[PDB]
Amino acid sequence: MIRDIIRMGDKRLLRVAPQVTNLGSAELHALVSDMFETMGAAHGVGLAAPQIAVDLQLMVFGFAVPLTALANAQIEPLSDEMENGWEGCLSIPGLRAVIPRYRYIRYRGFAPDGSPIEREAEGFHARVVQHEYDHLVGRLYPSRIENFDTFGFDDVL
Ligand SMILES: O=C(NO)N[C@@H](Cc1ccccc1)C(=O)O
Repeated sequence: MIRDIIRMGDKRLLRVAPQVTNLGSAELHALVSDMFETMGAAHGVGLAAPQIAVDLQLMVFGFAVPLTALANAQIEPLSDEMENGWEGCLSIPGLRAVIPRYRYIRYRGFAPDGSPIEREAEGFHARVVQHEYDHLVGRLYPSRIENFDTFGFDDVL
């Protein structure tokens, strides 16, 4: 079931999401399935649950980046090195900006079946995760733009 992605301006993208407590359940497996499908129909590499108006610590992502579904995520930077790179947002369609993120992270959480997940990530993999994590804490990419020359429409830049 493809879901409606909500757009910037909606208060539901501004909340801080509660934890998932139904790992292994059929309801959650259904929601994850929906999320991968919705992510695919919109052509994303990442999608957080608040983007489809579900208030939960849950994200999907993957392109190389492993196709992953991740609940109750925590992220730890592994150095102070930041890197710049392009981002967009299915909730801000048409736009893109350059955004500084940590080059090296570790993330931890659970697969939908209850299995623990813990990985080190770098570059693009690491960026997609930082970006979706931001959704879980009510934060969007414009608030991290440093150089506003880079903010523009995809077809123009
Ligand atoms: O809406 C989302 N993520 O929340 N979508 C982004 C994910 C992303 C993150 C960082 C760099 C590029 C892309 C997208 O256009 O696929």
